[PDB]
Amino acid sequence: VAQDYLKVIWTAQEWSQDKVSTKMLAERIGVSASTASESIRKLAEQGLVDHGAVTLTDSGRRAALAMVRRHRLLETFLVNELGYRWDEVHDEAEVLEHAVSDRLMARIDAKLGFPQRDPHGDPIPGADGQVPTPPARQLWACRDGDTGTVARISDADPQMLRYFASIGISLDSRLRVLARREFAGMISVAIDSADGATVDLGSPAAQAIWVVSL
Amino acid sequence: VAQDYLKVIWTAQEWSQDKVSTKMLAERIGVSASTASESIRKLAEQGLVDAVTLTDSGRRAALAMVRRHRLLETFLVNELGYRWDEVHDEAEVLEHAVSDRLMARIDAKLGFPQRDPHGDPIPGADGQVPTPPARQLWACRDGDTGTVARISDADPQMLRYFASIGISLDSRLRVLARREFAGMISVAIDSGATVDLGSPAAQAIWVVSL
Ligand SMILES: [Mn+2]
Ligand SMILES: [Mn+2]
Ligand SMILES: [Mn+2]
Ligand SMILES: [Mn+2]
Ligand SMILES: [Mn+2]
Ligand SMILES: [Mn+2]
Repeated sequence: VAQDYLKVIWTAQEWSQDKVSTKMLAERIGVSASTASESIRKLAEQGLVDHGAVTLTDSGRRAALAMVRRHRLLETFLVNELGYRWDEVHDEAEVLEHAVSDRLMARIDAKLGFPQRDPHGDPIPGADGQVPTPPARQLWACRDGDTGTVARISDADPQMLRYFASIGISLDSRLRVLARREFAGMISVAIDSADGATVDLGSPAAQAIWVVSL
Repeated sequence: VAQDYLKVIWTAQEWSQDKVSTKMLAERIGVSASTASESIRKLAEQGLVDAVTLTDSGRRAALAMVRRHRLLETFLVNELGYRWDEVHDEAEVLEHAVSDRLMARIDAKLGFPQRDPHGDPIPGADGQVPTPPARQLWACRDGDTGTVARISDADPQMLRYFASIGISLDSRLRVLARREFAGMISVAIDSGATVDLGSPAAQAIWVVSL
């Protein structure tokens, strides 16, 4: 699916500045690298990408921003109107993104009150194409003593979203790092809650929580 | 394609007994008579269909596609401000990229509806079709009564027209000629105005006596 590639390339560049090899595309889009190379070759001919490493052109940016907007407004609509949880929305909107007309997103956007962020805090690009990215970094990238408000949680693993909800790490929850033990991949944080509990996040969980220091 | 096929065979035999030929699928869906048979063969190679006529496992798959389409048509009008003449072509597209979990929550949010915005019966999850006992208005005689049950959606021009005069599901109609020479029938609507409908218009209005 050609549209999946532009959205994936853009989401990879959203919180990192590395490279998106054709092998990175294949394993996350979900198809063999044999066809991903044959795929990514096509979009470069259409003037959408360029590639070694792959990048977005200007026609690919406005096209990927469109795909991201539909995906993320659909996730939001499934939670706020249809009763999904935040771990059930990504697989649904991953399929619904290629069958929706601009008219439907307009009424979805209008009924949702024009939301700017996901159930995961993922920024929803505007129709004009601005993108409201919050100024955040991963919890694992922080150091001892730092505080912050959870602003965005990755949805690559629905189990991890389930784990976060069970202990009390939601969007807008305030954390402080107590003991970051780089060896061996453990970080202790204090959730600012009513009874004020304390949890021990492993290295992968902390690399999924983006936080805003304020 | 291939779910659009099965859906069309069932919807064709829903209000008539005229049967389906490989070409008539090509004029409804949109393809050549050549490819039309090749798309039919793989539904027949699966045991979903054997003058098309579907089998038990084929009726079940078509009833699920019909249910998805009409639940979408209802969700669009009731939740997202669509008019009944805008939903078909859009719901014609969503029906292939929707999960059964999403349909169930749409179904539950709509209150478990039996009819869609056009009065078309919405099949149950197990294939329990709630067919209403209706006949074409053009088949009535002056002067029977009857509530409108189903209105055809093959043309959004007709639905847009019906809504303009005041014709919509549940409205009671009374026939007062009944003028074939004139190619139209006059009806009283109570809910008291007088409206004249041509033969093609009254042919897209199924009604339930008294
Ligand atoms: Mn997502
Ligand atoms: Mn997708
Ligand atoms: Mn998201
Ligand atoms: Mn329809
Ligand atoms: Mn269809
Ligand atoms: Mn309908």
